[PDB]
Amino acid sequence: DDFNNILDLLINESKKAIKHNDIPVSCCIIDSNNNILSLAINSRYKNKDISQHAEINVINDLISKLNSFNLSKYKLITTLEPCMMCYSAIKQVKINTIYYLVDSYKFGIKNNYQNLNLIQIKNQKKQSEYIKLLNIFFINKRL
Amino acid sequence: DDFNNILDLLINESKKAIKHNDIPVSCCIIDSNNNILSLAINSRYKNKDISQHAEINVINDLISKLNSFNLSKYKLITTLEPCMMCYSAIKQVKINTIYYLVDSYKFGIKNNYQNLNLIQIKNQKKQSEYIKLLNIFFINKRL
Ligand SMILES: [Zn+2]
Ligand SMILES: [Zn+2]
Repeated sequence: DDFNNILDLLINESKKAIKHNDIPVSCCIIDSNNNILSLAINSRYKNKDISQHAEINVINDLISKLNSFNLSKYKLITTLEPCMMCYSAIKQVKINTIYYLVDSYKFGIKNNYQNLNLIQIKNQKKQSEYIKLLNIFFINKRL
Repeated sequence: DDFNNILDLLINESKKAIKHNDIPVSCCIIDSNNNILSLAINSRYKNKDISQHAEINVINDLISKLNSFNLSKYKLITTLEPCMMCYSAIKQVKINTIYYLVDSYKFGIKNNYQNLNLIQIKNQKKQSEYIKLLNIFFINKRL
């Protein structure tokens, strides 16, 4: 069901990061009516910037659009559960909800954490496609 | 005693952030022989970038200098105890030691946290000067 079109776009965009050896992650920020306002992909290693995960990129995008650091009436949708750096960045701009498709433990160590709802997206098919994408990425990099 | 000259430089540099309404924070990264390799100040609101705290700025500086994300044989010296976003960024580049002059609770909420030593700098005089700086900043902004 949920976010089928949005997840289609995010999954398709996350592939663009594989060129530059970045983990394929993409995310967007939506308003109360599920309109996408900002879209971003992971570009840390592409631009040699420790901060340029997809989450911080989309946050900075909406900040530039609104000329405001208060993003409290928007929500974030990401393909992969954010890291603690990006999690803290999300809480500092006052976004109260993170929808994620794949949790942080399927490919790594679980994150340890009130003011922020962390919701798993129910869409086994999109989740399966994206997990396939990540598996291919990691095994092709171990090469 | 400790880091008297380095703290003099950091405190003097942190003043440059007050122009652009940024919290006066400055930091550097040193090697095993206490040579400064990278120096940075806080510029979040100056450049509308949620990530541009002084810690992430100095990390990105050293990354550009070394063309490497492995900073495990360097340590970080900051005037103010880092936030959790910057803390996670520091741990992700594998810096194992953070020297801080003023802890996070004197002006805010205490941070809640192994692989990372968090050391308070013993220098009551520099600490007093910097605390004075921060007090003047915050009260002048409440205006
Ligand atoms: Zn992240
Ligand atoms: Zn910070």
